Amino acid sequence: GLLDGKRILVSGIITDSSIAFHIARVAQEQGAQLVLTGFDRLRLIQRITDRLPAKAPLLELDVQNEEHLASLAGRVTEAIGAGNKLDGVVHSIGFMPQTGMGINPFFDAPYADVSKGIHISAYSYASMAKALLPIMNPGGSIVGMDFDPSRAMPAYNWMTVAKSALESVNRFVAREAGKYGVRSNLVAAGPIRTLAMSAIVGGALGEEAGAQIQLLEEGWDQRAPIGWNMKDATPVAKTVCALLSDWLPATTGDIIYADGGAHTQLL
Amino acid sequence: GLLDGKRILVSGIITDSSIAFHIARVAQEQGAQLVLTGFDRLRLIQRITDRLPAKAPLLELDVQNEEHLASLAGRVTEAIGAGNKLDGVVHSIGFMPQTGMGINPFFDAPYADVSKGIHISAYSYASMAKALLPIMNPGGSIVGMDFDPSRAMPAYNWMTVAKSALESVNRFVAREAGKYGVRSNLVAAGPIRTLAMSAIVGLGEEAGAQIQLLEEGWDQRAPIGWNMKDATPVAKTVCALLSDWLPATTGDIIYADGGAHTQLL
Amino acid sequence: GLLDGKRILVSGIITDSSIAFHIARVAQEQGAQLVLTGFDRLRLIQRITDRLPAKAPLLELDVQNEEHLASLAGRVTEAIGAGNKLDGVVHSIGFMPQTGMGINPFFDAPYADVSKGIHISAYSYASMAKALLPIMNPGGSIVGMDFDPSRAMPAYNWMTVAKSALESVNRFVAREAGKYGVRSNLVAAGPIRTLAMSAIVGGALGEEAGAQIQLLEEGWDQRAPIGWNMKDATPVAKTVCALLSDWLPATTGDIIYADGGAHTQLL
Amino acid sequence: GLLDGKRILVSGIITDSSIAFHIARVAQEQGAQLVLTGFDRLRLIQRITDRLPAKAPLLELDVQNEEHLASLAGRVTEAIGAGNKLDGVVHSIGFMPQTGMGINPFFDAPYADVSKGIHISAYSYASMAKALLPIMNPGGSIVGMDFDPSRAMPAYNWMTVAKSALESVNRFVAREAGKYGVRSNLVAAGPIRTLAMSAIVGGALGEEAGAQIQLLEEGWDQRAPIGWNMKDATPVAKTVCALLSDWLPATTGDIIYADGGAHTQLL
Ligand SMILES: NC(=O)c1ccc[n+]([C@@H]2O[C@H](COP(=O)([O-])OP(=O)(O)OC[C@H]3O[C@@H](n4cnc5c(N)ncnc54)[C@H](O)[C@@H]3O)[C@@H](O)[C@H]2O)c1
Ligand SMILES: NC(=O)c1ccc[n+]([C@@H]2O[C@H](COP(=O)([O-])OP(=O)(O)OC[C@H]3O[C@@H](n4cnc5c(N)ncnc54)[C@H](O)[C@@H]3O)[C@@H](O)[C@H]2O)c1
Ligand SMILES: NC(=O)c1ccc[n+]([C@@H]2O[C@H](COP(=O)([O-])OP(=O)(O)OC[C@H]3O[C@@H](n4cnc5c(N)ncnc54)[C@H](O)[C@@H]3O)[C@@H](O)[C@H]2O)c1
Ligand SMILES: NC(=O)c1ccc[n+]([C@@H]2O[C@H](COP(=O)([O-])OP(=O)(O)OC[C@H]3O[C@@H](n4cnc5c(N)ncnc54)[C@H](O)[C@@H]3O)[C@@H](O)[C@H]2O)c1
Ligand SMILES: CCCCCCc1cc(=O)c(Oc2ccc(N)cc2C)cn1C
Ligand SMILES: CCCCCCc1cc(=O)c(Oc2ccc(N)cc2C)cn1C
Ligand SMILES: CCCCCCc1cc(=O)c(Oc2ccc(N)cc2C)cn1C
Ligand SMILES: CCCCCCc1cc(=O)c(Oc2ccc(N)cc2C)cn1C
Repeated sequence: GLLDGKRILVSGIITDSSIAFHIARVAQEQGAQLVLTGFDRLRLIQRITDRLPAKAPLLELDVQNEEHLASLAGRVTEAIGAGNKLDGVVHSIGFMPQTGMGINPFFDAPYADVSKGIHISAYSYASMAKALLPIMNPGGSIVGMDFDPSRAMPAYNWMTVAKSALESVNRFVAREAGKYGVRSNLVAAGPIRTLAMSAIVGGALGEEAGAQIQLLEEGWDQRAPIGWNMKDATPVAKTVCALLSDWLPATTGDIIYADGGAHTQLL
Repeated sequence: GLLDGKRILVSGIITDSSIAFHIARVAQEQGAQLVLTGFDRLRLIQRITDRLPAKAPLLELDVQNEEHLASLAGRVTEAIGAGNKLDGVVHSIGFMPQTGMGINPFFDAPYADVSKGIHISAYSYASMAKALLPIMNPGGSIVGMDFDPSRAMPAYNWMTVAKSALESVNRFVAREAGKYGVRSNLVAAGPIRTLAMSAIVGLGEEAGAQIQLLEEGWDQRAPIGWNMKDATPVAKTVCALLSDWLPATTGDIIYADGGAHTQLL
Repeated sequence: GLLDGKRILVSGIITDSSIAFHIARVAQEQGAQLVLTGFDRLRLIQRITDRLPAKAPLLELDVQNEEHLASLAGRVTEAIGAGNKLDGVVHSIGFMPQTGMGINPFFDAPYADVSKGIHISAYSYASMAKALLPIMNPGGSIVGMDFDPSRAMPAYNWMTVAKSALESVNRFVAREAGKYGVRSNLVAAGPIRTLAMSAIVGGALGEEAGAQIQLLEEGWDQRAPIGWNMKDATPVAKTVCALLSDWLPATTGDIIYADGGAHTQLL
Repeated sequence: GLLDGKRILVSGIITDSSIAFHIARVAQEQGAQLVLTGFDRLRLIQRITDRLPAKAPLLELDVQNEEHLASLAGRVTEAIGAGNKLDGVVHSIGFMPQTGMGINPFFDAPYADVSKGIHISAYSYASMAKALLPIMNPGGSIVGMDFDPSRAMPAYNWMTVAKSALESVNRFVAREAGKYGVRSNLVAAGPIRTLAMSAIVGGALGEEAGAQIQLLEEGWDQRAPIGWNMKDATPVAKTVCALLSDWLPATTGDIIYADGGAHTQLL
């Protein structure tokens, strides 16, 4: 078992298509003991996580809620037992209001919406690290999910800006985490069909955005030297487990691309 | 005159050490006709801008104020005369509350503070472009100021995050600006002793020494050297982007840092 | 004139479509006094350079010829007069044997061929700097031509590797040039129709390489926020002139992109 | 056993301080069956490989020898048995003549020397993939060693240029390897005390260049959020093994940094 004996917190499960659900599944298959966190729809999330290979405690965490963050470490400790600490933390959380996405003009997104998106998608990586580092073991690993924002693209709009901010946040979280002997890294995944952008991807919220996204997906598989399957989150989940393991011990503040190699190819 | 006959808006002047003051000075020396914008202390800003080579109208602009942004294009047009449009726009605006800077712990900056910083330092680049693109001529140029955030570093903390956001915003503003025949670019400057240098050492008496060490280190790393007391090479670079001489460059970052970012030691 | 009173050496003219021909034309329009260097077909190059706005001396330079490089500074000095130095140098020189490009398999290019391409396309940037720095004025500028090699692509093959090497060479030339108060930079241009790859671009050396290149060009103009005209070298020439001027005085070891903004956009 | 049942070729062992020695040791600890290749000093190499946890066959391979490369796959097959194929290949091979490094001026390295260095350090990554891909299993992995050349630095000089070329070569090897269902990646390590470059360091002793090197090397530990120990190759060896495993299945054409996170930090 790649993660035998390791205690890992996984946030971000909302459906069985969630990248976090697959991370959790693979982690448990590899021997990890999990604590899960969920947002807003905890009754539904509980039914979904009951389908994981092993039973895991589910805790509520809205990353915009200061009370939730202040009590998190205490709640986790109660879940894993006094005297035990975490070895891993997975941040698989993102949101950008519709005004900041799709066919909505880039200039028309009010700052209040953009600010909410950046709070949830980027700042929360730092606040979860702040909350959880005091209960992590040395040798531990924090991993977040990125979508390569180094270039602009249609439809992704303000979420691209939030991911640029997240990459920067990760480099600073690494500085803090290193004081605890903990690594911090992002996995930059290729596009996966999940609930988050399903309405935009399907064309429901503007045919143009749907068409642009189809072009992006087709080009991604084309450019990836080993191809890319947008319906299979397993390669991404495996990569996250690699970073949670002891086998990338000198990598921190960094981004590991689980994208079929697409970002390394122009055409 | 590199910018002869060009009408250019320059934001960001607060003292005669401001990068924006030197941009304005060099632009005027090169024949540009300017409109200036200032934040908050407009009477004091007027006294500062009187030190420029030529007179220029000064307009109030708080980039967090939606009323200011909605009226800006109209106020500019009254300043430059009906029928006339801008050829250039300079965004030289930044702020991050002290909780997000210096020796204050990275984790202790509340989101309200970080969000204000991002609003002023990154989102406002898009806000300005939205307000002014409708009164810009084809061939025009929008330029903002950047400090290379590709790697983390001490003290710069959350402003680094805001600059990472700004670089992303710039790539999207370029998509919009291109529809108008306008380019959008950032100049990533080396460190300059402006009023804002005090923001990164907000420490004790060690501040002066730390700044002196920064200058020593940057000048060593830069293959052509670096003088933190001299904003002129940065100002010239901004003027190059405002000119007709980089006509195929957009969404991009020009480094005016003495070449330091290309060297490891 | 942007370059009034400046003495500038321009290498790399072979036809009137050469990027160097347009650099030369624009520089002369901006008041520069030129010295030109040409390779192999000097009688033909002389006829071509006679069509420039002003007369300029033409010197022979094969960058693989040690005797040519050893005598170059003295020949330039004779051309511009004793007591006078250069303010600028433009390297617009490239070559990669056909085995290293197009439909020819990447693995099948013999090292002898790849080595020749790297010699001419990358090492010679250092060779020319070595020869000419001793006769350059402080405030001077060396500029070479790059095609962004940060990602792999079809057909460009080993020339991509040579450009990666050239970018690295440029960073080291900057260190040396700095001692003389001279800047060194590359301009990464978008694709321009010139003699160099004309046979491959036309499909004459393999239809698939022609097809791949057409796709690359179509995509380039599409992504470029201000568009891209592959038949117009003028924007690239202007950019080189900007770097030769006094207006980018703090930029060195660097790469300026004159590509319509295409490299900043994914799609 | 991370590499249980995998058959892996490891090149580049010359001393028990070689990065390749540590890669081989860790791979064997994780259940891999190895074939080793050595250059020039085969009697010494055999004595050294006797220090590994398990016996592995040693084959001669000079990457500049076309006959060695032509016969390599047949020799490997005889070593692992007909019907069996490789799951992994490690390229841990590098060389740049002294003229191209250290206190020797950058401009004084003759191209003959630079070309040799680029042949061994960059082109041979493609040569080895060409020779071995036909006997690799799908799901397989090729890994090479890189030293981040994105910025210039004192002393490393023309080796930096060779590594820039290598990174470009890796992106093209990934295109070819993908046709076989094989991944290709580099690990960019922080500085390790392997005895490589001892002659370069020795020439720089007490000089400015020597001081520069010590400042540069020690810069990794300063900048690395988790620190960096130049005396310990194990974290690098582990990272290579992670890439050889099934746990980074969507990463190709890419660079993994095993440098303590130093490259993500400016100071
Ligand atoms: N799907 C892709 O193609 C892709 C590619 C690269 C990166 N990512 C990133 O991967 C992560 C997971 O995305 P996904 O595709 O699995 O979509 P998803 O919808 O299945 O998961 C996103 C999660 O964010 C959670 N969330 C939203 N607001 C929250 C809040 N205030 N507090 C706590 N949690 C909150 C949601 O409840 C949900 O569980 C995100 O960071 C996303 O940006 C997705
Ligand atoms: N000084 C450096 O070393 C350096 C290096 C690279 C980039 N920069 C950037 O250059 C730009 C100018 O900085 P500077 O060094 O000249 O400092 P400065 O203090 O002289 O200028 C900063 C400007 O931001 C303006 N500003 C703050 N809040 C505003 C608001 N709500 N609305 C409108 N304007 C507002 C200030 O009033 C001021 O005029 C900034 O973007 C800064 O981040 C500075
Ligand atoms: N055309 C494009 O799209 C494009 C895009 C980006 C960069 N570039 C680069 O721009 C430069 C000029 O290319 P071009 O497109 O004008 O093609 P070109 O054929 O018009 O010019 C290439 C020059 O290299 C010269 N050359 C070849 N071997 C030489 C040697 N041994 N010694 C001296 N000179 C030698 C040729 O004689 C010729 O004058 C090259 O470095 C090329 O790689 C071209
Ligand atoms: N030591 C470091 O700090 C460091 C850091 C990053 C990357 N690297 C890279 O790691 C790899 C291994 O280097 P090392 O430090 O273990 O030094 P090393 O001397 O122990 O290994 C280098 C290997 O290259 C082999 N080699 C040289 N010419 C050859 C040829 N013609 N044919 C076949 N093999 C040949 C040598 O025989 C030797 O075994 C190299 O690519 C090096 O550049 C080293
Ligand atoms: C134009 C880009 C197409 C590929 C996008 C890949 C991609 C990147 C994503 O970051 C993503 O996740 C979100 C996006 C938005 C919101 N509100 C919430 C989430 C969790 C989904 N997907 C699918
Ligand atoms: C570790 C070295 C960092 C050097 C930073 C250079 C630098 C970069 C800057 O972005 C900057 O400007 C500000 C920063 C903060 C605020 N509130 C307002 C401003 C205008 C000043 N300086 C001087
Ligand atoms: C697949 C990429 C297509 C666009 C390539 C752009 C481009 C890049 C080039 O480097 C180029 O110049 C050469 C290329 C090869 C040789 N032997 C000599 C030269 C001078 C021409 N072109 C046109
Ligand atoms: C000046 C940079 C200091 C840190 C360099 C790290 C480093 C990088 C290396 O690429 C390296 O390996 C060689 C270098 C040259 C040759 N001929 C052969 C080899 C195997 C050793 N080291 C130690």
